[PDB]
Amino acid sequence: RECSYCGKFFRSNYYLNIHLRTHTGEKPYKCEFCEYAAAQKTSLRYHLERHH
Amino acid sequence: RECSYCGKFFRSNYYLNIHLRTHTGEKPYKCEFCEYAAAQKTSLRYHLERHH
DNA sequence: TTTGCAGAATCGATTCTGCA
DNA sequence: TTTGCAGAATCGATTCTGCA
Ligand SMILES: [Zn+2]
Ligand SMILES: [Zn+2]
Ligand SMILES: [Zn+2]
Ligand SMILES: [Zn+2]
Repeated sequence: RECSYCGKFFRSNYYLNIHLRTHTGEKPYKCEFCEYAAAQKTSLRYHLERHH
Repeated sequence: RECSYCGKFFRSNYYLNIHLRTHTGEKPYKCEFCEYAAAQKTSLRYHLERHH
């Protein structure tokens, strides 16, 4: 439950898994319209709303 | 007192002059450290504080 | 009728939390 | 003990406002 990079602590493994993407670079949420990509749903949800 | 581009209205000519930079591209406030540049003082003040 | 500073509000975009 | 959604809080960076 600890980001081995930034040292912050996170309520679950699930989320840690996710939180790591932002160090690792993994961005699995792909935009159906442009090549913008996202490590977390909320961000794609935002991008979709604001640009599409 | 009206931005001829976005149509917003601005309390003075002074500021309009400034506000236009962000359409025109003029960025006259130069960073003494990197090539980052700014149309408004506050922004350079921020950049300076946070990155230098 | 104009110049200015120093901070507020806002914006785009992200990560974290409440609740389920 | 784990998955998830939908929104909060935060972040970096900018433009606008209060006050002088
Ligand atoms: Zn981390
Ligand atoms: Zn897109
Ligand atoms: Zn304008
Ligand atoms: Zn700089």
